[PDB]
Amino acid sequence: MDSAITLWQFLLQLLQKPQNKHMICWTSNDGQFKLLQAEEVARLWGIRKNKPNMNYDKLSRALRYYYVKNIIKKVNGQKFVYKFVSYPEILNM
DNA sequence: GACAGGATGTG
DNA sequence: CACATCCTGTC
Repeated sequence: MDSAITLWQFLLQLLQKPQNKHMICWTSNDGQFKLLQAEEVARLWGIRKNKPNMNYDKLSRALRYYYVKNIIKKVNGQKFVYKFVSYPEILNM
C-alpha cells in the first residue's frame, strides 16, 4: 500500500522473509547482503513502485546514490554484494 | 556484463 | 529529496 517506501527499507523487508532467501540473503552478521537473483529483486522493486520497466541496471544506480548517504555501501570485488553501513541500527529503527 | 557516478527529469 | 532513466567509461 505505502508507495513512499524507499529501496533500502524494501530490501530490508525482503531479507526479513526467509522465503526470499532464493533471491536475496545476508552474507555476514554485520549487514552484508547479496542479490542472488538481482533482476528478480529489481522486478519486485518495480512492481512495488509501479515502475514496470525497473531492472538491476536502474536498481543498482539507486543503490549507488546511497554510498554518499552512508546508508548502504558496496562490498568491493563481490558481485551483487552490498552492505548496510549502520547495522543492526537500521533494523531496530 | 557489473560497477562508478554525472546529466536530466519527475512528483 | 529519492529515485527513474540514460549515458560515458573502466575493467
